Amino acid sequence: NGHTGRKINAQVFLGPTYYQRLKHMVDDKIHSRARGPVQILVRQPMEG
DNA sequence: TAACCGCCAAGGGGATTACTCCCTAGTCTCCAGGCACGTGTTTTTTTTTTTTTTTTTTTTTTTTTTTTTCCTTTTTTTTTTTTTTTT
Repeated sequence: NGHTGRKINAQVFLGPTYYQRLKHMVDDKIHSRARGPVQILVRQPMEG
């Protein structure tokens, strides 16, 4: 255990694998909006 | 070789005369099928509404989110200014 130091009762499977990162970061996907631009036709919020 | 003619012989039935009889010509008189007139009830034609399939039209196709790229005219005709040549 990390917090207490006790042995884990169930033995665990460990070893090196090969992992790949993906381009879907949260910095490129977070979005928030309170009030902003409106359309010139329907006065609705933007896209994207 | 038997048609035809001449001669002879025989017989069969149509013509003739008379008697009869019976069936039809003629004339009333009653009445009934034959026929003139009217029309029908099936037959064909025409509408009428439906039926049944084919064809055409129209509308539809789960939602949300994030990046680029290209384009957002173009040739073709008409006009208008400019430049060069000539008298």
